[PDB]
Amino acid sequence: NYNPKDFDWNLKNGRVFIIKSYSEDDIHRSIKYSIWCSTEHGNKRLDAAYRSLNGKGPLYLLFSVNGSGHFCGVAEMKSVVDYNAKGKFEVKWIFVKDVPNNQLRHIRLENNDNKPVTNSRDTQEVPLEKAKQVLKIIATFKHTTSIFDD
Amino acid sequence: HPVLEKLKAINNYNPKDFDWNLKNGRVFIIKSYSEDDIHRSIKYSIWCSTEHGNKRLDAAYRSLNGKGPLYLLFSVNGSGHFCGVAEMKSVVDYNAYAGVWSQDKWKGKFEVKWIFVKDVPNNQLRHIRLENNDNKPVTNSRDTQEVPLEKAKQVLKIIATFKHTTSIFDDFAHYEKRQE
RNA sequence: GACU
Repeated sequence: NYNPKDFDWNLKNGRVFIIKSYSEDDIHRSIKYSIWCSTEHGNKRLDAAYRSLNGKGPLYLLFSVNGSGHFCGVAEMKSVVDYNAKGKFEVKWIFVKDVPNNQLRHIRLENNDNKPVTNSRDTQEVPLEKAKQVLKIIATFKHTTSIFDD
Repeated sequence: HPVLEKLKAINNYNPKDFDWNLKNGRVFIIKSYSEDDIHRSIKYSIWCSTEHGNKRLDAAYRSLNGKGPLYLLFSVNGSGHFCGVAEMKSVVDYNAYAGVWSQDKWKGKFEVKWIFVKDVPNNQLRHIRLENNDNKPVTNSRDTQEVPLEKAKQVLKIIATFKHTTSIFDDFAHYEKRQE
């Protein structure tokens, strides 16, 4: 299933990034087929990050549709980028749940002009200690809506 | 990326030969809460600090004249590493607005030449603790905090040698479009 | 609101 209760994020030596999706379609498509597509530049940031980690740590992605006013899940990146068509990479969705920004607005990114983690753009990175705070709020939160509702 | 390949050519980044000069030079931590600003500074070879930091960097530079290099050790707040070393190359123009940084508030400008561009994790330098702070580790520094000669040698050495695995260039294309 |  999704939304595990016992989830050890294993963040110690990972990195964590914000994904800003252009459409709820892409979220529906990503979940069904365990891939994601970013812009040319953001894919490429993600490729170097992932490859840099070389499996010493996870690379998590926090999804929010543009204008949705909530976060809509977390997935781990599972492959280098594939440029055989567009660039694609595999993702394993771990949490599908609607987390409203009101619950996360108070966390500011001291790497991005102290803007709230909810005021990020695509592939904005979340510092390790703010990511622990974010992911824990996402993990334990009791959602009433979900992208599945659509 | 063609832009980065101009930069890379004119600038021998991460040189393996660095005679750090020093032994008459003076060294400061630079902190940024915008990595966009670190990408902007590498491109445009300029930096700007707070009004207080501008005055501190200006004063050290001017008391050196050219008898000693002023090196700047950059690191983004919350990033868990330093991201590169640059030399201060001019006095401070306190008037300029530049309009390059990710925030308008930054008044002023001075030239830098970026030398090393590499991510050095904090735990490679946590042991060097600055007596001129309150014996906090150099990783716990604020912006324009001076590093004494003898501890800057230790810090500069580890940055020169460290086999880095990431760099801000890994994100060149990402930060470049964030200028639009 | 250019500390960790």
